Amino acid sequence: NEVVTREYTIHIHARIRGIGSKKRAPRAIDEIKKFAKIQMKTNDVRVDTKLNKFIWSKGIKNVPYRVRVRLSRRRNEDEDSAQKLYTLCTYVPCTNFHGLTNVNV
RNA sequence: AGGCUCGGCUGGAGCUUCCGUCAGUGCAGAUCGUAAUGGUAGUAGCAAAUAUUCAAGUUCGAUCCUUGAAGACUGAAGUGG
Repeated sequence: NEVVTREYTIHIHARIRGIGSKKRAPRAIDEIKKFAKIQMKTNDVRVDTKLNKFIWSKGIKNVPYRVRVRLSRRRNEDEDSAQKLYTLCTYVPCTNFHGLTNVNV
């Protein structure tokens, strides 16, 4: 119940509406982290470098409108950490977003 | 009245009455000299030169140090040698 994996679609276009040109990709990263916090209920969120690469794939201002991510809540191997769980976000290549919904994995 | 005496506390080595006489002898000011300190005030402000992000390392501690990946800039009359 605590170690789980789900596939989500994030409407980055809606999330970063109105953000300045030189902050759109850095803001999209933060919005992905916020989405992971809200949906997976973990304060510790890590973004995979390939997801970062995709978000930055078209420069700093022309962020992709949608992204298909896989949020995986897992146990924090470090027993010294304040919290026992953390969520890792990974990039799921996707070309057609029509009809896709939140999916358990 | 100028000022003075005593009490209490601090301090640790000098001070004092009266008689003459002497003076570098009394401060609120001089945009006074010098030293220190306020309100202003946690205020004005820290806005030129396009721009940073992700993961990790080290550390008590990382936006800023180091490694890798990405994205940009100088653009050879350069932000190079």
